[PDB]
Amino acid sequence: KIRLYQFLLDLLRSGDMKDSIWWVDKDKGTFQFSSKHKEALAHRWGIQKGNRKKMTYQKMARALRNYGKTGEVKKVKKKLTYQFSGEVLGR
DNA sequence: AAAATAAAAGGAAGTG
DNA sequence: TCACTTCCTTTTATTT
Repeated sequence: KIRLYQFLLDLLRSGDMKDSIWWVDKDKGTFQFSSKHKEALAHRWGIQKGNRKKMTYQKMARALRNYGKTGEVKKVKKKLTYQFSGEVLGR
């Protein structure tokens, strides 16, 4: 099955939800969410997983802080900002 | 100088 | 044991 960061990385390289998520530094691997239109992206992710309840950002973001330990995606000290690890993008 | 509102944080139990 | 998911609470940041 699909992991969350791959669902995000795909949208970014897709332009699928440019309104809800966009690159901040495609180089450095930084991305950001829209404060207004983020809940719509969270809803889709939950829909692609088949969860028992509809997905919110608060819960999706919870799954993001777990990546902190494994290294895939680290939080950035800026509103609604995260960063992919080099291993996820390339070299 | 406060509120109000949103973001971040993280323990713990639940789910296939 | 993954990979989140759900819930709850508290702290921190921003915006109003």
